[PDB]
Amino acid sequence: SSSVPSQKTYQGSYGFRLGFLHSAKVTCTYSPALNKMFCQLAKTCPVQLWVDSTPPPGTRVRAMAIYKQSQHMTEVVRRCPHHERCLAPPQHLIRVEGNLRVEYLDDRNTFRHSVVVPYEPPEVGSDCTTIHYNYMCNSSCMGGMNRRPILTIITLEDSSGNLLGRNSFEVRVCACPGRDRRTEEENLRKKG
Amino acid sequence: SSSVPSQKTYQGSYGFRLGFLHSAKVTCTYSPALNKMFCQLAKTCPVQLWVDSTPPPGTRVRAMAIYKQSQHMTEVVRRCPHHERCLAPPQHLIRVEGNLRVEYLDDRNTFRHSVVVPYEPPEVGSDCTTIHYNYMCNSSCMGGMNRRPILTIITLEDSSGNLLGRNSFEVRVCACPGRDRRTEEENLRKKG
DNA sequence: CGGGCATGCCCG
DNA sequence: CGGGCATGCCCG
Ligand SMILES: *C[C@@H]1C(=O)C2CCN1CC2
Ligand SMILES: *C[C@@H]1C(=O)C2CCN1CC2
Ligand SMILES: *C[C@@H]1C(=O)C2CCN1CC2
Ligand SMILES: *C[C@@H]1C(=O)C2CCN1CC2
Ligand SMILES: *C[C@H]1C(=O)C2CCN1CC2
Ligand SMILES: *C[C@H]1C(=O)C2CCN1CC2
Ligand SMILES: [Zn+2]
Ligand SMILES: [Zn+2]
Repeated sequence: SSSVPSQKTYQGSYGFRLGFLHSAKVTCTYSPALNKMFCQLAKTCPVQLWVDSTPPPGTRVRAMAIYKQSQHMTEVVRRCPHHERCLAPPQHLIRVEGNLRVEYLDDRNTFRHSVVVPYEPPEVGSDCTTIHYNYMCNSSCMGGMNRRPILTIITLEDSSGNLLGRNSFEVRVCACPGRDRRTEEENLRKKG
Repeated sequence: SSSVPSQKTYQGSYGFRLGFLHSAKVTCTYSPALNKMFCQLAKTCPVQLWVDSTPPPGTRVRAMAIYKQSQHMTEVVRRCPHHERCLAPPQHLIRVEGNLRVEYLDDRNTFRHSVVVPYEPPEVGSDCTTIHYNYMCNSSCMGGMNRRPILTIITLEDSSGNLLGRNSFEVRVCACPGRDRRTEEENLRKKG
């Protein structure tokens, strides 16, 4: 009955976790302390998928944004009117690049947007699979996120629709990821 | 042949001038030193029309915005996509309130927007006529003015289309007119 | 209300 | 590139 998707971590029977590359006032940088990606608009944000056990054939990887703060959690996250007017429907915040099987979904009941690609196991000798996401507005965009923090929820789903795993990370899309990560980490240490 | 309207002051044979009320970190405030109105979005910006000689019956008062800086002067000033989506067409920046004969014009050749009302002479004992303009975006709106200063051009035109007078003033539509007027006047004194 | 943060962007 | 302005908005 809820129109708010779960954000609860569920690493599940396949041992699903996300990973991030190591990254200066930079196009993206991930804070482990904050579980938060800082990235620039319309630029690559790589996300690694790690599993302990191989998901079945036909597994899918879905990404969806939700507002982090309770007061905004019921509002659908969408592209702002300016960037909408500038495969992906123009209203979608999150895109996937570099994939020939990307599907964009608008839920008929919840109106939430999501982007899905097939799960592919790592190549031999590799421990993870990387997806290249793109966020098409800044967190600050007027008429869109409007300075409200979001979480990205990554779910691993079988072809039948069973939830196999779920993880999430906060995102700030901003002009100066390195500056803003340093500011937020310092604020955590000083006032958190 | 130009699609850029003239901004040259022409006080003309009727002695046409504009005047502004005297106005604190306020909903509007006018700087004589800068010839610049500082006002808030979607709030009244009164403009006084002064003449030495009475214009003929059927005279009209037109207002049009143009970008002040040479680099932007050929671009039409429009409402940003966010405020457009929130009588006046939604794309028009400048509205007139309190008038039952307001006309909104989109020029078929230049694409410029303007808003026109009939000229009315002052009531007996008064020396000026006041029009209540409204600016429907901040100067800073992304996808609209985008922090570029504008001028408002006020023309007095007869019913036949003859230009009787023209005046202009700079406008900054902003959250804190009193703060910003003080900052700009101090910068003029210190660095201008 | 005024002080001061915010954050995309400017300038060196 | 990094320092620091910008400017709608937050908090007291
Ligand atoms: C987004 C950034 C980059 O461009 C590389 C890969 C992931 N992060 C860290 C370095
Ligand atoms: C999971 C692995 C790694 O740790 C490196 C970068 C991404 N994949 C391929 C090699
Ligand atoms: C816009 C402001 C106001 O609200 C009054 C009239 C004109 N200015 C100065 C005071
Ligand atoms: C021009 C006149 C004035 O100076 C005051 C305010 C506006 N009109 C009416 C009275
Ligand atoms: C964050 C800051 C930088 O370091 C350059 C890119 C974006 N912004 C302006 C210059
Ligand atoms: C300009 C500043 C003020 O003084 C109040 C109105 C708008 N802004 C926030 C509070
Ligand atoms: Zn946007
Ligand atoms: Zn606007």
